[PDB]
Amino acid sequence: SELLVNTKSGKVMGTRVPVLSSHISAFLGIPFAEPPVGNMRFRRPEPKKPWSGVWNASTYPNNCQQYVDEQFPGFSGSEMWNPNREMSEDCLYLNIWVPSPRPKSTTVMVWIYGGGFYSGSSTLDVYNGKYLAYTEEVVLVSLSYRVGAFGFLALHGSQEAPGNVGLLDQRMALQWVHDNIQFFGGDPKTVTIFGESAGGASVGMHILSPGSRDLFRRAILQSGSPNCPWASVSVAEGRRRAVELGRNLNCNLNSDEELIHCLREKKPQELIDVEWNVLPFDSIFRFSFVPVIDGEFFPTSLESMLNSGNFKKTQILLGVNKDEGSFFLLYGAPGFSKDSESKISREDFMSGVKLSVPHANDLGLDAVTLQYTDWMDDNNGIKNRDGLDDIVGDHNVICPLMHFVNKYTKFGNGTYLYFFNHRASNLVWPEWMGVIHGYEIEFVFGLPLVKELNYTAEEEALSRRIMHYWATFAKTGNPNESKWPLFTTKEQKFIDLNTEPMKVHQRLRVQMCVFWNQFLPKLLNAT
Amino acid sequence: SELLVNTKSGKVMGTRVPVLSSHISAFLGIPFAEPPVGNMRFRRPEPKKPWSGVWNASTYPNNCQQYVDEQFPGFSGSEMWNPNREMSEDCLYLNIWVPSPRPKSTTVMVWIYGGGFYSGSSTLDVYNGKYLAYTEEVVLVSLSYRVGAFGFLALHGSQEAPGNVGLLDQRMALQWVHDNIQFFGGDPKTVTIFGESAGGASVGMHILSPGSRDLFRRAILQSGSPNCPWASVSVAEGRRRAVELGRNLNCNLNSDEELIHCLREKKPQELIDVEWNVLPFDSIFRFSFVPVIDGEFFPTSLESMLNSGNFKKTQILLGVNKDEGSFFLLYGAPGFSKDSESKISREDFMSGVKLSVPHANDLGLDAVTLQYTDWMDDNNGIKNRDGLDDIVGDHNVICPLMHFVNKYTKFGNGTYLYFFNHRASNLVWPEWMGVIHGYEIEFVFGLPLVKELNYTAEEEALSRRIMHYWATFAKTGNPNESKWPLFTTKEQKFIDLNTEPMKVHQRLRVQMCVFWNQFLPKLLNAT
Ligand SMILES: [Hg+2]
Ligand SMILES: [Hg+2]
Ligand SMILES: [Hg+2]
Ligand SMILES: [Hg+2]
Repeated sequence: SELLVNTKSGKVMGTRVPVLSSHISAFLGIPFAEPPVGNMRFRRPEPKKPWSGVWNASTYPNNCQQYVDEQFPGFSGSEMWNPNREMSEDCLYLNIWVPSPRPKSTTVMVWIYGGGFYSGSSTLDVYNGKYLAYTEEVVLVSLSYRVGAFGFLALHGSQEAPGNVGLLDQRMALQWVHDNIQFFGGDPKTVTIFGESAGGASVGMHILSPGSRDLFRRAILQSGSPNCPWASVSVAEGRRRAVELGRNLNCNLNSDEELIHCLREKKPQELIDVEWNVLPFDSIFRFSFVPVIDGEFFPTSLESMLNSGNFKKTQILLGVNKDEGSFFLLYGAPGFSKDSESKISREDFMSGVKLSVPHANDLGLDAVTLQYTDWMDDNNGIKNRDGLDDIVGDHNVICPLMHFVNKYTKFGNGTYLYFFNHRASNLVWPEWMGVIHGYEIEFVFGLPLVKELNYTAEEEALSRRIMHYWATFAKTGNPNESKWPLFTTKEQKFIDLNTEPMKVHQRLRVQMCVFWNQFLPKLLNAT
Repeated sequence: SELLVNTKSGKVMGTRVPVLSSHISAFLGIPFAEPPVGNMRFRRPEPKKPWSGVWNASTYPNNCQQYVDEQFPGFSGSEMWNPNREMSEDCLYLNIWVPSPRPKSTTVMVWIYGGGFYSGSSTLDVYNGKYLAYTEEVVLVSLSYRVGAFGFLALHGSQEAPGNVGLLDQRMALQWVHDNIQFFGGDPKTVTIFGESAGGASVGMHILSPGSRDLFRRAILQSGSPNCPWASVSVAEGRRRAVELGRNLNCNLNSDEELIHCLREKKPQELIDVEWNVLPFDSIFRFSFVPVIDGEFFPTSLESMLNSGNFKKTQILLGVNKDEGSFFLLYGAPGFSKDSESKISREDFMSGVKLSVPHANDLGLDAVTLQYTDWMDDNNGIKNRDGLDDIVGDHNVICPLMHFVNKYTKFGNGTYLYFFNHRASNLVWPEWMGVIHGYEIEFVFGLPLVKELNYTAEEEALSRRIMHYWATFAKTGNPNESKWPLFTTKEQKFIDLNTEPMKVHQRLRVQMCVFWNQFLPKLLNAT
């Protein structure tokens, strides 16, 4: 009955939320997995036992335990990303914004949030799909998943805490969407999973994982790709970090079971407090507990898969933002400050390069510095600042994405690549950070539409263009209904996603990414 | 008596050569060392036993045995550099163009010819100092020296054929100039030695060698510097090449003496025919018998010297030409042809890089390719062509020169650096080669002055500017009498040497040379 929907899991009483000039069905907080609390901490998610009686889906679910970000208290730019509901381990709940009148079967769009796998909320304001579902007649469901140790602690040997558990949560979220989205008016065979940062990497880790390939149709990866430095760790590394976290919380590391038992006893916060104490190297854009390459979720090294074309062949719309690294420097690189032009000195530029490329040996750092240094002005504060904004940007998000796009394109059924180079006129972050990683979302989610958030009309336009590109793609598999070029390994066309007339370019940051994806690693292996 | 001059070596009857609108004293072919013929082949030069009776110095001396260049028979561009007099081992003779009326004591300018140590004639047309001596009132003497095996065979152990012998010939030429130039009206304490290519490298190898530091005042190094890849070889390498040449001419290599005896029996040509068969690697801009780092002429590695400031501190005016490598590619790199735009294909670009950096391992070549490849047009024939014109240019002449200039400047009494970027309007070589290595000489030697060689008036101007820069520098030690900036490690100013208003630039090909002089070798050592 419009708001009340019956599903295989049970009847769910949604709510009618106002959107733009109208209203929309919104089913918030539908469980999709049994609360991963208790002795299930780290353990894979069990499906949600069918409930009875309408499940009140009118209020946003809790947010998984995650590292809040107090780096700029009350500062929107940072707070807008912090869990905005009571954190709880009992957070595995999905949200569904369904057009009104409820479609009979329309495109479904599942959103997987970002936050380098250590943070993330499906309830964030910029993730409110009410405008996307409405403006684009699409059924948008944003899932949630265990982030941090809680969902990614990878003591490989054990089953009590195998890795990628939080990656499984997404699969469970996707499975439920597959089985019940029809009851919401969603076409289960036209489910496009989109995500940014870690989400754009998770989405991609589903295109690879055999287990997930069937639970969705297409994929939109924003500022992310599974093959990212920060997005994965070997089973061993994850084990290491698992015992290290254990060490930090002072656990009996004599065995996976004793360790796990110990960890299962620590309050959520005990883990979140010391969870950064386990990175193996002083760095930037690196997170502790991140998807482990287990051989179960991921059959082999994402590169071996990407190489052998061992992945779901479909059409993917992926892209990156002009300034991917700015946010990570400003937070973990010296010399950058929210309130200053952050004109990084040379002595600090090299401190930047150390943090950006934590694996690089001296020669590595040397090669990186050689590529990013002006040499005809090797002291320019600005040049050094922007240089790092690229070392971190290219190295962490652009280059691995250009790899995945290229390796995937030689097998997938179409690739559409964009380059979002637009600093939201109403941004609150420093102008130097430029087009920040994670700031295209508010556009993808049609925020410019709401006048209260006051974006220039020109941006509302961009928003609608972006949302249509997304929606039209989720439906047809092509962003087009001028023409957004297909990405082909031969020509490598991609487009700028800004308020200016959508221009076409070729070979995103090619000179750099060749060094990043071809030379640097080759150097590092030799030296 | 004007033309007849008496010297410590003996009376020398010169000749009066016409120059421009006037005439000039010219003493051609004055011996400065005993003919290195007979059993003195390879042996150091003995000074010239004082003769008696006027030595007729009215006709150019013979040219040392050298590899003629038949690569373009009759083609000026190539022939202009081939020995233009009967080659003979008896070639150690200097030439002196003395102003008229003979000065009482004026600046002396000794010229050391180029030709990668395997070729060279002091009698070449573009080396005719009649215009320089005349226009600049300077006493210009161009010496000659044993080139190729004949002067550089370095069987270190032996004394019968120690290396740098031809480098000693230059010293003997310089010694005589020191002892007798006064009789010609030359100021022996104001002798500036200038040279190009190997000459510009020899000049520099005198600024280093303790034995020579006292025989001259200043140095002008054109497209050369002692620290060049091709300009020196370890005593061992020279030994190797010495036995290899020996092998090629089928000699008893059982001992330096038997080898040397054998080599001393081969006609000059036997050596010149197989002398290229000894390079250790298929390459470009590399010559067989070149100055060996003996520990006698060169106390230590030119780098250790350059580092420790172990060199003659004076003012040096040095520079490079825009397209240093063009000539070497066109001759030894595939895809280049005198008669075609030589739009090198990619498959050949990498063949170029192999030849240019013969020492580089795969990673080396990779790093080189990374720096010189467009990556946004990695197939452009032109871009690939010019790219090599730089790999060869920078790697072989610009970068080592930027090293020497920088390392020397931190101890010398003034450095003036130029960048000759001017394609002689009357050049006969392909336009693609651009400003060719060795084509600034005809300017330095005032050739544009003679209308018969027809250069645009604008170039005659440039010629006179260049010759004055040279002369004024030889006299005062400053090229200036707008201001040609001093080269300082802090700012690194240098000037363009073209027909356009002399502009000032800073840090010649810095991005590249940092890779060449700092990264590449560091990479190569690690890998
Ligand atoms: Hg990624
Ligand atoms: Hg639309
Ligand atoms: Hg040189
Ligand atoms: Hg002059």
